[PDB]
Amino acid sequence: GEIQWVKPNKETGRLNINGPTRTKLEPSVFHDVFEGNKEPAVLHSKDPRLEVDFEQALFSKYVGNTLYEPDEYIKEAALHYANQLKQLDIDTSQMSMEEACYGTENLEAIDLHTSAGYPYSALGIKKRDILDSTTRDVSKMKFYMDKYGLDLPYSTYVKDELRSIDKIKKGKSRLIEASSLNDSVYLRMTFGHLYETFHANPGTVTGSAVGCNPDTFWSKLPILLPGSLFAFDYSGYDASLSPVWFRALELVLREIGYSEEAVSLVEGINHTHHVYRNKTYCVLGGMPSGCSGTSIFNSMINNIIIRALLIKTFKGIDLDELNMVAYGDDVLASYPFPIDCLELARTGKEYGLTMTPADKSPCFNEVNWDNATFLKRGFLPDEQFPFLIHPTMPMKEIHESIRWTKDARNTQDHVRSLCLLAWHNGKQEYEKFVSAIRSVPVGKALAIPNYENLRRNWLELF
RNA sequence: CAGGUCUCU
RNA sequence: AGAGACCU
Ligand SMILES: [Zn+2]
Repeated sequence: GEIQWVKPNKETGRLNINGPTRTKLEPSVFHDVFEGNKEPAVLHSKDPRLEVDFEQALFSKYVGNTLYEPDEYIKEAALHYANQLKQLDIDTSQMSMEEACYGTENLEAIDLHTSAGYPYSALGIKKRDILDSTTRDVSKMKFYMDKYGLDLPYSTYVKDELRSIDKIKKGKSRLIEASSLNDSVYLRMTFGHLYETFHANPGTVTGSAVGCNPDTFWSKLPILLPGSLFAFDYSGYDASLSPVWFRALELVLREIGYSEEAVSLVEGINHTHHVYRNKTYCVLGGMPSGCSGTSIFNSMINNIIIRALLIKTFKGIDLDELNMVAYGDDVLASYPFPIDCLELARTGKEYGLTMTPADKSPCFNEVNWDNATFLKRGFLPDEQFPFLIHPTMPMKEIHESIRWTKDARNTQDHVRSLCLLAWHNGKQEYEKFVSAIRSVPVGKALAIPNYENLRRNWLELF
């Protein structure tokens, strides 16, 4: 992606959009019990912790664009992925505004706890003022779809969250692009059934993990991904995407049967307009992280990317022997012979993609099941039942989370969730974690799950 | 102060 | 109907 221009709002006639400037995060009662290196992200240009210009660092992620149109590898790549999707039988027909607004068995309803975006969020109009769970009213939606139209600008905000000390020094917080309610509704009408099918089918047919439950899914992955593993990381994935990948996505949607009216909506996320504070800017390429379909479209494009890199990097690649699952930019894949990712990374460079060794490794090493990660979790065979696989969130990560809160009223639920993650690391690690919690007065007031109870419930899942 | 998935009372 | 965990 690449910023095409920046203009003052006066010049463009867009309302200003300001976000909160102080973090909601505060040190928790456990802050000094556990070690950790993360602090709330820089939210303000005048943050004492900064070491660079804030706004400069914020938009450095739009590194630029290489290809605008598909070459032959990408075309073949897209067609291979699109054919594989055909067996899913995605319903290319348009979903109903009520279903799109209020949800289905495989698609959650539009979030009403959350901003309506441009221009409502500056006219003091909340989504609860337009929709109603209990009515399933679509009557006010239709009205505002007509008053304000589609292709409304995204509203740029900085993300309030823990970040490592380095990224706080270097001002590399993340940006969130608030969609307009109008475009969410309409994208959900055009692609709702695709979303539904994807959510229902995590695995190697969709090539996607959206909708997986790591407790159970992790036992399936070494069967779905047989042979030699490969993996790697992306830097600035969403923003590094050139328009060719949106052209490639259009190819897939077409091949599985979407109308041209449906396929036309892709250009409206490849080319977007954003308001940050008092300015308007234009972005070409780059996924707008905050549009409907963000996780799924990023995942689909990733499926195209991997295929294209393989056949352009190596000779004799049979794409039918590829197995992969993606969650946005996160990927785990296998092939019947080892794949050198150093060479894939070099081809990736020509495509404007920056690919690094899996898991912040210094160099591209071998990936096996003992050191692979996915959604940050390792893979650890159960000592009693080795075919049952524990997802393992690292204790270091869990320590970072517990050292802060945004609202100490819900401390019980926070610590419980971490316990659900911790116990997979084993009895010894879990009792060490629990007893550190107990070492402090509110720690003795919490209801903490029993290890063998967690385990027994896990086994019952099968 | 966005789009989502997962889990819990 | 609440809450938390995790991906962008
Ligand atoms: Zn533009």
